[PDB]
Amino acid sequence: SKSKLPKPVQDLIKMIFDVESMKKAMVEYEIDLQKMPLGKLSKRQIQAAYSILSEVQQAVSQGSSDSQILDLSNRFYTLIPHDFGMKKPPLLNNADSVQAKVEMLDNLLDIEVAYSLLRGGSDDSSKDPIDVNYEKLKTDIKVVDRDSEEAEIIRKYVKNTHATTHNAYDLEVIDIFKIEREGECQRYKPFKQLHNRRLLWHGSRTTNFAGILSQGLRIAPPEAPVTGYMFGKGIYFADMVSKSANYCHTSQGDPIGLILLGEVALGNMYELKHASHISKLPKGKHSVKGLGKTTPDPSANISLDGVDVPLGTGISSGVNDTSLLYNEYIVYDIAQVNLKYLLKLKFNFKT
Ligand SMILES: C[C@]1(c2nc3cccc(C(N)=O)c3[nH]2)CCCN1
Repeated sequence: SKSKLPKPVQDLIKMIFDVESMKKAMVEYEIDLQKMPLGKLSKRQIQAAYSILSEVQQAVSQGSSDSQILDLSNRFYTLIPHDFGMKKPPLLNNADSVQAKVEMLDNLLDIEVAYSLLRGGSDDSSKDPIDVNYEKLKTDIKVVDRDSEEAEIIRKYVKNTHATTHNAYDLEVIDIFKIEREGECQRYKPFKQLHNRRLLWHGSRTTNFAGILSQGLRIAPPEAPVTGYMFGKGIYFADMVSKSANYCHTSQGDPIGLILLGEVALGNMYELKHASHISKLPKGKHSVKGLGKTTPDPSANISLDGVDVPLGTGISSGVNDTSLLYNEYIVYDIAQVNLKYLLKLKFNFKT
């Protein structure tokens, strides 16, 4: 049998479960596909390299010698085979060297989630593989009509929050999906009535969406170093579409990406101007608002199904000495997010 699902839904299911895209991401990460193939990828190996990556960071900012650093850098490449042939692996002597590797392991974990959904389960050639894979996501995906309503808010949000400093590409909304993860509304119940509930952006590689749609937006594991992130381990969001879009890691050789819209219950925000590698929020706070120089016009804030949408054009926030050009929002409890929409975007590069 053939799939009765709409074509935009089918193309989304093909895109996210692409085994060759998963392999392509792993080569970009310099991983030896002979010693660490796609099917031989494991959660406990990634957890183990995270612990050694925490040990590298523990020594980089503790002013350790380049010889004490080397031993720890080499130990990381032992647990995660990198394809460098018979050459010594690049040394991980700086802070950005480590964050890149902590980000690689976050993306490797969700590739394992995607592949394990696919490789697990049952084999039946009479069923359409697109219909099979869609069911694995345990999510209801519906196409949002362009002549609606909610599609005009979403399109306004995209058109109005593209920053001038992200002018190397333009965006085109290909398809707008309304998404409903099974059990999410119920997980959201303690936060459904909270104050400061906002419709915010979240960008990610297309290789993480089988795990995002199946498991929801998650926080990094305990093995991951908190210093490997600006505001520690939480779920990050932007009010500027282009800030999140930059996280799609789309290029000229891959201009199609996916971005999420989620209802985030922020409540009592712990405003910050500079990096803070927090483990937990201060008493009484529910989120971190990283204050940026530019912010969407607060007078232009709209309401979509009781949630505030910050779709105004960017203006000066009035924030003094801040490390951020634009805002970011971090929640440290997965239950504080309700994924509403999923967009397919075409990145039109000017570069
Ligand atoms: C740097 C980091 C991040 N900062 C963000 C700020 C706004 C939006 C996003 C997003 N993904 O849409 C961000 N992601 C920390 C967690 C992994 N990536």
